[PDB]
Amino acid sequence: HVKSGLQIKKNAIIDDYKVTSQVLGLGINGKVLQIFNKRTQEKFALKMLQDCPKARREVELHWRASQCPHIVRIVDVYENLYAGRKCLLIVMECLDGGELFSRIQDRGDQAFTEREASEIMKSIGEAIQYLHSINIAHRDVKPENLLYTSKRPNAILKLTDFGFAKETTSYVAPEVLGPEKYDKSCDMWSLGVIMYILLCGYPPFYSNHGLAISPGMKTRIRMGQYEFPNPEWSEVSEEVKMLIRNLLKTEPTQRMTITEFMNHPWIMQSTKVPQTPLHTSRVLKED
Amino acid sequence: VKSGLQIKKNAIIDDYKVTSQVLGLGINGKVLQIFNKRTQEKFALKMLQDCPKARREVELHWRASQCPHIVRIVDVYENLYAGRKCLLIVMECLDGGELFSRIQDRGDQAFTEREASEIMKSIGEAIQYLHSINIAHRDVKPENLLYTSKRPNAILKLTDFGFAKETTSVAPEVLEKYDKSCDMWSLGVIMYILLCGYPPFYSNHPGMKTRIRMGQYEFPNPEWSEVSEEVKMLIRNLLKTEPTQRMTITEFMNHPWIMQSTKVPQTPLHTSRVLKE
Amino acid sequence: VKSGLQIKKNAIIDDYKVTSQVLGLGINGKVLQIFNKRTQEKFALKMLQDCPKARREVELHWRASQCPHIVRIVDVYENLYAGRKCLLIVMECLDGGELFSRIQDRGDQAFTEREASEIMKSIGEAIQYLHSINIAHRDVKPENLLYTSKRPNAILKLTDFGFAKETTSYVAPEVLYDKSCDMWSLGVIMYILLCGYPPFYSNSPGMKTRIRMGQYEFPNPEWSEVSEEVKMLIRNLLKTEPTQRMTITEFMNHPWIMQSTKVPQTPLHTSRVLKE
Amino acid sequence: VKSGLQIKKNAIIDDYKVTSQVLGLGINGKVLQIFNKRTQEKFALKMLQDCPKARREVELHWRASQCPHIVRIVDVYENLYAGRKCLLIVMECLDGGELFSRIQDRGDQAFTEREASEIMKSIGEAIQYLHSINIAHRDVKPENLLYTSKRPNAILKLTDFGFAKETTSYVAPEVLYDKSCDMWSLGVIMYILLCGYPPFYSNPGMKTRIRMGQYEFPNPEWSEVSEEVKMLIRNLLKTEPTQRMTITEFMNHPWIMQSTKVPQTPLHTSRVL
Ligand SMILES: CCOc1ccc(Nc2c(C)c(N[C@H]3CCCNC3)nc3ccnn23)cc1
Ligand SMILES: CCOc1ccc(Nc2c(C)c(N[C@H]3CCCNC3)nc3ccnn23)cc1
Ligand SMILES: CCOc1ccc(Nc2c(C)c(N[C@H]3CCCNC3)nc3ccnn23)cc1
Ligand SMILES: CCOc1ccc(Nc2c(C)c(N[C@H]3CCCNC3)nc3ccnn23)cc1
Ligand SMILES: CCOc1ccc(Nc2c(C)c(N[C@H]3CCCNC3)nc3ccnn23)cc1
Ligand SMILES: CCOc1ccc(Nc2c(C)c(N[C@H]3CCCNC3)nc3ccnn23)cc1
Ligand SMILES: CCOc1ccc(Nc2c(C)c(N[C@H]3CCCNC3)nc3ccnn23)cc1
Ligand SMILES: CCOc1ccc(Nc2c(C)c(N[C@H]3CCCNC3)nc3ccnn23)cc1
Repeated sequence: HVKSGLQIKKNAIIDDYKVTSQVLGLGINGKVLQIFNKRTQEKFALKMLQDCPKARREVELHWRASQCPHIVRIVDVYENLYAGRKCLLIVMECLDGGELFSRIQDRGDQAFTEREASEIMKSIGEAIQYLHSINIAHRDVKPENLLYTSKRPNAILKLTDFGFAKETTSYVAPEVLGPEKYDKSCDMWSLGVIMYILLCGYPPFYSNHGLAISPGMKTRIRMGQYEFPNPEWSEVSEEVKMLIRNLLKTEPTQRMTITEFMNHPWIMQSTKVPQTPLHTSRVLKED
Repeated sequence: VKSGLQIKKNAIIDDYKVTSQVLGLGINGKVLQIFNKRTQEKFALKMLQDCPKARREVELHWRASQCPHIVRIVDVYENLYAGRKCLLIVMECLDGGELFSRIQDRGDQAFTEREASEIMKSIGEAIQYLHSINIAHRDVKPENLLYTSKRPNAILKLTDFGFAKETTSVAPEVLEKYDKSCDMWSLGVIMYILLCGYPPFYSNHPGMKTRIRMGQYEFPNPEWSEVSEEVKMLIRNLLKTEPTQRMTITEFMNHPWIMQSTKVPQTPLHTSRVLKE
Repeated sequence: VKSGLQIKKNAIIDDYKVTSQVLGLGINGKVLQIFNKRTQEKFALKMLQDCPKARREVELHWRASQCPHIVRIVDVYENLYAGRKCLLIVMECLDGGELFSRIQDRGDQAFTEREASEIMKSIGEAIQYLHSINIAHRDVKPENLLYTSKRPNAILKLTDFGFAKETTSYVAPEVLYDKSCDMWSLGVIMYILLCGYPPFYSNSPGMKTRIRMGQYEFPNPEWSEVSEEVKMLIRNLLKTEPTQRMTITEFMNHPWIMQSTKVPQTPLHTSRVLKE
Repeated sequence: VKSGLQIKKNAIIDDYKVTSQVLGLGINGKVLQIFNKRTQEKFALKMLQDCPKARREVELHWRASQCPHIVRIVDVYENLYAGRKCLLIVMECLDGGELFSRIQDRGDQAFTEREASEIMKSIGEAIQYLHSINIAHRDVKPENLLYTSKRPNAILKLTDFGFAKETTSYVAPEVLYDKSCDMWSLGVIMYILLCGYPPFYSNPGMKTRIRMGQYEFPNPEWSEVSEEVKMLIRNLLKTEPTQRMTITEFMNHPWIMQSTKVPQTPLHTSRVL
């Protein structure tokens, strides 16, 4: 019930971890680097920010969310001096099994099934449900930020990267309590996009000639123009399509909420959803 | 066309046997029974210190008064009391007690699903009038729904306009924001309670505040088991988290469960047991 | 890729036989007929005193003209008139009358729900083009829906961009209301189409009430044989909460607008009523 | 030189037996007793939602804590609770009850004037420390004066710093209203001590009688109570804030400074109370 708060360490991180001058330099350059504990040889990941207001917010919000085990665990935070400047060094449990879609795509010809889609969506949404229950919107939930702990077949999938996260707030109706300004609802848009990609292998909005954002692509996003083409959507439920339809709603306030998402039959009873085979792994493997 | 509000300036005791000590509780913010001098018939008195809010309250409540589902104001006095200018509102006396406490005093016949609907239809009548003239009540809770008398044929009325606001300042949007919609939230909560006997959100011992914010609530068994998905869906539309997703009072009033109370089954509810106990 | 608006600055009478009387008329917001001099072919003229709002309209109308369900601008002129700079707009001449004028020059042949559907899809096509290039018309009423001619294959076009606005400054749309009232308008027009009078109407502070409140029914006789699928669709377009309203994409993908040849040919009181 | 405040970050439950039945209660204002895990010794717990207001309280209170007439802060935790961030303040447990709570239980006529003086000296010493480090408590009311133990000479202590403000950022002092609030309150309290009811009350015009500063020293109650005291009270209760004496002037007031020399006449306080 009561959760310990963030103690940012001030000692040098190289005390506790074999950090090189090499990786450390890729770190400020945004790279996320694998480093090793020196007591144990256990491996971890290091993300490096320059101590600034935004960086502080990231660490604080991520620290809160770390309680939930579908979110990547922060082991320690350092505030050290590097290149004269002061910066935050975040050490996480190392997620080593790769990005969500990489796993799926490199696995043939073991089909991905709709049921694996549902299980995967059930656990992302659990993470989002936790974040919204404490008034954080992640606001950057994309495939690049969902990684598997290990290649182990039972690896668990975790949400990463909180540099866009925001506190959603500083007979009584809910709005009466806090601002309604809607960052929580784009986490919901994002679930929609991931769910969509999981069932077919490609996103609902895309570029043809590819692959940067198209002006065509932006219009289609803004219009809300997408379809459920054959061959890849033909065995998928109408119930699943309707669910994607509610999440990809253009009007944010028309969008389903995480509580409604989690109570949806398809999410709530993954283990009952058919193991209908999908084109996801082929489409994905085909790049 | 209805009459404007005329605040009477002469001392209220010119006209009502008002104790000086009723006046003393009156100031604390108590509604008090008082009597006419000619008629010797009983009325209700609440007292406000004259200020912009009180002026707003009398003003909005007065306009609302045309609706008979709203407690009637007999007249309004502006008197000096304890040195200050302050507002004295005389109302019809609502002698029936509050919505629930009535419902829990019971045992003869069964409080049925149909009684719930008829009740929700009349609170809805009140709300629909308010909103149609661009006032939002904003404090529609049970303690503000009183029965006229103790007769079975008592008529339920809405009270306390201390939080009311004008929502006003072709597509309907070209001709307000979020005030009207919490009246509908409230209708949701009240309707929920009318059907089972407890509220949809509650403290079991910040959880409750979270559950409201997330919109986590059940339709638990046993007591919700006889209620249809139609009624469930209507409550779901009202308890919507995002205000703009909520039903408007016009849609509510045109919902078949409300519009056709007649046609709704007199199936027994657990409301009265739960409430008593 | 299509060309930009090149506003001509030469005297318009160099090109069209425009009389001083029509210029005077056209100054008063009347739309007038003129003729090319090379060709003697027929056109429509409307005159705005040049000002930033007049400039907005021309700029937006030009953009939308790309789409053939929008009246075509053929030339824009900036000339002096009464010593004031002003804009003269030459459009394709729409000669088939207003949408509802044609329907009520019918009886007593049927006007069916299916034809209703098709007309609606037609207007919808205009609105879809606008929105997708971020323009809201904001004046979609019946008298801005004129037909090209009275030939059987005349097309219905949207006119009058005097209230038009740019709606504009794994990523949500709200990142990359005007449009939503266009859609309230589709509902009004659709509602009228299916029965022959408006959903809200004069009876005026009382009518502003009925609008704000959403107060309208689907009375009989006239709505009795009309399909529930339609009534639901109107119910969404006419929603009081704008964000609750359906979008133009969602409108064009609706089975009633999409698959017309499975909306029944059920006859409507529309022409009979429009007449009376 | 005393140590600064070292807000701990580990679960408060690593150290104390904070049954989750207390959190949700303590989180809305209740002060709950808890126990140190290793010593089982009991303590009190106050929980604030972590904000600048809250952080101000802990800091000012930590500073006041060196004065043994302020309740002592044992330590302060910062923890996530229900995903919100909040400060957990662990104090020495004051288990003797509210100052007046005890005086009630006195036997009619037992509580003396000499006692009242000794108490006011005692409350007085707290105010004096606060003001001398530029803190004004601003909520010195009876329910914030609690007794340590129940022992006969258990020491009385000022609690609750939720309203405390720093009264600041040949020379004249002014060249360097909040403290004067504290001195009014010593006045009301001193008054209650001597008769058993306040100078302002109802049987409201009570907001006029304060503004007008109209109160009496009614008999039978006030009849044998000295005049130098009545006069002390009349300064403190001055309507005009600048007219009130300071805490230094109060600590040097003979009735305060030399309680020894003040006679033990009985008051109707207990009975009345
Ligand atoms: C030799 C490869 O070195 C590795 C090995 C494993 C990781 N793990 C990982 C990586 C690659 C990482 N990459 C983030 C980069 C930014 C987008 N989201 C993914 N973030 C996290 C957070 C916790 N671990 N983790 C990173 C680098
Ligand atoms: C039937 C539609 O087929 C298409 C046609 C084109 C694309 N384009 C494309 C594809 C195939 C795509 N695939 C990503 C899916 C998620 C993993 N990374 C690859 N991502 C993007 C981003 C912008 N476009 N784009 C995708 C699917
Ligand atoms: C013994 C007579 O005491 C009475 C008798 C009847 C009433 N009636 C009543 C009462 C008790 C009353 N109470 C409000 C108090 C504040 C909460 N909402 C209800 N408001 C109104 C408005 C019109 N009447 N009425 C009040 C007191
Ligand atoms: C049996 C369902 O579980 C619960 C759980 C908690 C409660 N709580 C409770 C109950 C029973 C309750 N009941 C009142 C509802 C309004 C009319 N008078 C009774 N009001 C409130 C407000 C906050 N909680 N709370 C009641 C039932
Ligand atoms: C005798 C010729 O008179 C005509 C003949 C045809 C037209 N055509 C027409 C007319 C009558 C016209 N009238 C607008 C007037 C303002 C309301 N919206 C319709 N607007 C347009 C735009 C393109 N053509 N067109 C106008 C006048
Ligand atoms: C069954 C209700 O019948 C009525 C009664 C009155 C009206 N009023 C009216 C009617 C009948 C009406 N009829 C047509 C005028 C020509 C364009 N389409 C609508 N237009 C307007 C515009 C403003 N009001 N109004 C409409 C329908
Ligand atoms: C639940 C156990 O019962 C106790 C036993 C002792 C306490 N002690 C106490 C209590 C009751 C307490 N109560 C505050 C409540 C708010 C008014 N000021 C006094 N404040 C303090 C500060 C230091 N201790 N202490 C509180 C509760
Ligand atoms: C000789 C006058 O005797 C009275 C008569 C009435 C009062 N009223 C009253 C009394 C007796 C009073 N007594 C409390 C004093 C503080 C300790 N708890 C008891 N407190 C308050 C607060 C507001 N009024 N009020 C006090 C004294």
